[PDB]
Amino acid sequence: PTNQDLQLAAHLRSQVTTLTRRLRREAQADPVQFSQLVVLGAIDRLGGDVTPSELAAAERMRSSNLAALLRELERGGLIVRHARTRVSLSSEGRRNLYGNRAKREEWLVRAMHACLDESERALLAAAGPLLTRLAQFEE
Amino acid sequence: TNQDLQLAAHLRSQVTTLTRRLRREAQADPVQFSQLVVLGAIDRLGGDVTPSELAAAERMRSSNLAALLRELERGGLIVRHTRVSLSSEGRRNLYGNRAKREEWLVRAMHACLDESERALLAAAGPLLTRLAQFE
Repeated sequence: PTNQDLQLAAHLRSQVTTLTRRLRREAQADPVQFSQLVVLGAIDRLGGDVTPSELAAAERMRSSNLAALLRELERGGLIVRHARTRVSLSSEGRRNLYGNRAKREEWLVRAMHACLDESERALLAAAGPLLTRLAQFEE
Repeated sequence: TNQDLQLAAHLRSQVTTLTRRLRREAQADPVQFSQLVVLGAIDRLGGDVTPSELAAAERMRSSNLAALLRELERGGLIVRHTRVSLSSEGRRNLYGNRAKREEWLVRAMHACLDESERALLAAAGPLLTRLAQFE
C-alpha cells in the first residue's frame, strides 16, 4: 500500500464528506426539520417498512433517541406506524422527503453549470458510480 | 436539464452513500458514534466553541447537544473552560478515526477498482471540492 494511495484516500474522503456536508446545508431546514429528514430518508432508503431497531442500527442511532423523533414524526403525519412495530412514510412524508431532495438536486445542477464545463460533468458521471462501488464494498 | 437532473440525483446519492459507508468504518456502536460527530464538529470549528455556536454551526438541537458534551467530558475527550475544547485524547480519537477511514478506503480502492478507475477518481475528486465551495 503506497503512501500515494494513502494521500488519494485522504483526498477522496475529504472531498466526498465535504460535498455531503454542503448538501446538508442546502436542505434549508432548521434543527428540528433536519433531524426529521434524516430519519425519513433513512426509512425510504431501507425500503419504507421498517422496525425502529433496524433503523436505529442503520443510522448508528441510539434506540432511546429514535424513539423520540419517531414520536414527533407520527404527531406530524410524516410517518405511519403499524402493526413487532414497523414504520412507513405517509404520502405527506414522501412529498416532504422527495421535496427536499428535489431542492438539493436543483441546487447541484446550478453548481455544476456554474463551476464545471460539459467534459467535467461527463467525468463526474463516469466517476460517480465508482463511489457506489466503494460504498458497497465487502472484503 | 433532463440529463442534468439525472446527473445531479445520481451524484448526490453516490457521494452521500460513500460518506455513510465512511462513518460505518469507524466501527462504533451508537454511543461512541453520536460522540465523534460532536468531536469532529468541534475540531472543524477551531475547537474553542460554546455549546450554542456549536448547536448552531451544525443544524443541531440543544437537548441532544447538552447531553453529548457531558458524556464527552466524563469520557475525557473534551475540556470545559461556558466554552468547550478537545482534550488530546479527543484529538487522538477523532484523528485516529479519520486515519482508519482512510486505511479502509485504500483497501477498498485496491480491492474493487482497477488502476484507471483510481486515476479517474483522482481526476474527478477535486471537482467535488469545487461544487462544495460554490458560494
